[PDB]
Amino acid sequence: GCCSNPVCHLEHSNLCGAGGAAG
Repeated sequence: GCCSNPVCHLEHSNLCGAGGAAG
């Protein structure tokens, strides 16, 4: 989803982490 995107992943760093919502 959004987490798979570097920009979103950076912002949602604590939200997605390194496993949660792998897309």
